[PDB]
Amino acid sequence: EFEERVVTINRVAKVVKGGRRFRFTALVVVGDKNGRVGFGTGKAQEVPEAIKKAVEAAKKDLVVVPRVEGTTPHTITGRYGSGSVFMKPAAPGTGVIAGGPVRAVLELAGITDILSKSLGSNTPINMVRATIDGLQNLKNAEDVAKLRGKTVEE
RNA sequence: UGGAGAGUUUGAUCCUGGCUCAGGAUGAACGCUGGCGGCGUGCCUAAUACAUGCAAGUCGAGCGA
Repeated sequence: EFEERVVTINRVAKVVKGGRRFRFTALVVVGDKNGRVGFGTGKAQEVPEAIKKAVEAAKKDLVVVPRVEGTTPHTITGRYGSGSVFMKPAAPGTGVIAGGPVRAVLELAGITDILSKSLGSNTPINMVRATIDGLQNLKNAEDVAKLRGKTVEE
C-alpha cells in the first residue's frame, strides 16, 4: 500500500458551444516513504472520481532515489522546461521546508533536509516535473566506484 | 551551523511580466487596557529670544597689610 495527496485540481473546459463540457483534473503524487514516488494526471466531470483515475496513472511510475538516511547524496538544480528548484543536503534534525508541490514530494521519498526555493517555477505542474527530474539524477558512491577505482577518494 | 509561499490578464491553458500580502525592525507616534522586582535609553521637526540657580580656581610653610 502507498500514500497519496491531492496537490491541485482545476475546472478546465469550454463552457457552451451548443453542448457543455466543464471537466476537472488532478495532479496526485503517490509514494511509500521508502524512496519511490510518482505523479499522474486524469480527468473527469464527477468531482472525486478523477482522483482514482489519477492515482491509477501514478502507480505505474516509480523513481528510486539514493539516500544517506535523512538527506540526499549531493546537490543539484532540478530543471524541466520553465521550472527550476534547488535542493541541497542538510544535517539530521532539521525538517523539510516548503515549496508546497516540492514539499509533498520530498516527504514521500522519506527525507529530512533543507530545500532551497523554486527559482523560476511559476505553476504547480512544472514544480512537480522539475522536482522528479532532480531526484532521478543523483549519484551513489558505489555506482561511481563501479566505473572508477574502488572507494579511494574518501 | 539551515535557503518555503499564496493571490490576480483567458471561456479554458503554458509563458513573459508587473503590482499586492504574510515576517524581522523603530533613541517611533497615535489608538484600548493597566500588576511590577529589576535593567537601559529619553530634541530626530523654528540654528525660535533665553528669566532664576550652580559649572575654575587654589595658595595665610610666596610676600605684603
